Amino acid sequence: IKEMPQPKTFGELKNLPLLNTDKPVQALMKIADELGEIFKFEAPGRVTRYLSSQRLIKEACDESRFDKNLSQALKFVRDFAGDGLFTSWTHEKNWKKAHNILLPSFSQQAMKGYHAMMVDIAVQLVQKWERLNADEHIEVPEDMTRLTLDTIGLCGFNYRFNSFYRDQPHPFITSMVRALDEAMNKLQRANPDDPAYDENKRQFQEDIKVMNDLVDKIIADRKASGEQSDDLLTHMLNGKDPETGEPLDDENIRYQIITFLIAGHETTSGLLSFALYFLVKNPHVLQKAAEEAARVLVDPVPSYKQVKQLKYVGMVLNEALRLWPTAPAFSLYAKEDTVLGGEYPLEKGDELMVLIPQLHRDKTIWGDDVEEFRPERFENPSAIPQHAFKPFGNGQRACIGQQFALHEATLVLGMMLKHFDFEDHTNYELDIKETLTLKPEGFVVKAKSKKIPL
Ligand code: HEM
Ligand SMILES: O=C(O)[C@H](Cc1ccccc1)NC(=O)[C@@H]1CCCCN1C(=O)CCC1CCCC1
Repeated sequence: IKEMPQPKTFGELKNLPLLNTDKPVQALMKIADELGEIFKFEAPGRVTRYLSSQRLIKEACDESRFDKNLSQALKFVRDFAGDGLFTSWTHEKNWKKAHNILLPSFSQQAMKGYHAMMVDIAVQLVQKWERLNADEHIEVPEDMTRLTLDTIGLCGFNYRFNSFYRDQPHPFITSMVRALDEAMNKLQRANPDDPAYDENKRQFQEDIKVMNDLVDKIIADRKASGEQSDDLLTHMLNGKDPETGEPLDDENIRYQIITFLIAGHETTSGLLSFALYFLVKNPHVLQKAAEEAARVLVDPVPSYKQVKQLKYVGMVLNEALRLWPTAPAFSLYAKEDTVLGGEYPLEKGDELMVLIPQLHRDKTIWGDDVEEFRPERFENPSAIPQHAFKPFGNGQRACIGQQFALHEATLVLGMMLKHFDFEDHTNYELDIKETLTLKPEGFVVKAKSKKIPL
């Protein structure tokens, strides 16, 4: 049994000031590069261990030994996402109840029903870019966020954010973004009770009220109209858990909708932004993906079956998730006393953090060339060792949105590659901004139309 490395300390604050940065994931990645597959991290009243190797993470992903933990970040997000799926413990009644009711709404089969709505938003993006003048550029993560927010709004609850009609966000999104910022900002605070944070606290309660008031209204309005539109809100108002025989209540429905709007704004847009980043930095790869898009997408409007045929586009998206998993960490706790990797003894309740970008850089799995962008790593799914590739987390607490995110992203990237050539006109230097998620800040391109009608 070995003694675990630990990064540099700050007296009574232990390791906490290491999170005093706007790029804490990138900081934890550097520490893992220096210390290796496991390190201890201590704050006043808190210990966790950061895992980076497939060897240890495959053990952490054993659901008989470890369950999902709410990290401090998830506990602060729970002040507005409540006992929605993402911020509930596995043992809370509302977790399994919502999971049973919603799984069918998120299946690959259910994507056939969402396809038309996703095409509506995708075509708005392509039209935007077609309509730019020769001297203008594309603000990539800004546009991808407009698309992914609007898609979840229309598939989630038949609501149009109309993000392509606006520079300034919807009132709901102003409060959601500012609540998410406060939740992440509170991680690093040594003295959170200091009156310097009274205004932050006041503003946070106001933003929770805005989100609650606006979603509660959408739900009340739907119940009144009796309208049976094919969206997540209808499924949640009509669904019954086969286990309990119970439907979700209106409060839990509101938490699910806030949770989906977080995910729709934060995660899929990062994936699309990194994918386009890697393609413009790897023009041989962009040509392979552009050739597939041109060959497969033969109709003005892509069909569900055509999106399923975009294999190489799917490989580009998986290789973007390998290098920059846009939801880059999850947390586990030990169900019982156990020994991790024959070396590290854990007590019941001990917590683990999985650093997904480091897992995805494990040379024992991927080979020496782990920094190269090579979609061919994913030519064959079954060749990927179990628990090597975890951009959607683990087991029964894995992302319910995975099929949705990949269908949207494959559709969008396919249409972008059909309709435009791209130029990295500024020779962009990757700058990764961290919120809940990772995005390439300031990433801009020029698009030259191939002038193919919709
Ligand atoms: C609209 C798109 C998406 C929706 C609606 C969505 C929704 C969710 C929900 C509800 C959960 C909690 C599932 C549960 O525990 O029962 C979850 C977990 C997760 N999602 Fe997503 N998601 C989306 C996109 C993505 C994307 C694109 C990624 C990564 C690139 C991602 C990564 C994850 C991860 C890593 C977890 C596990 C979190 C943990 O263990 O703490 N999600 N998602
Ligand atoms: O939130 C936590 O408990 C710890 C940070 C922490 C460690 C020790 C003391 C206080 C905070 N979080 C993390 O290590 C990670 C990596 C750095 C940024 C914050 N982290 C997060 O998990 C943020 C939650 C996100 C939800 C989807 C993807 C991740």
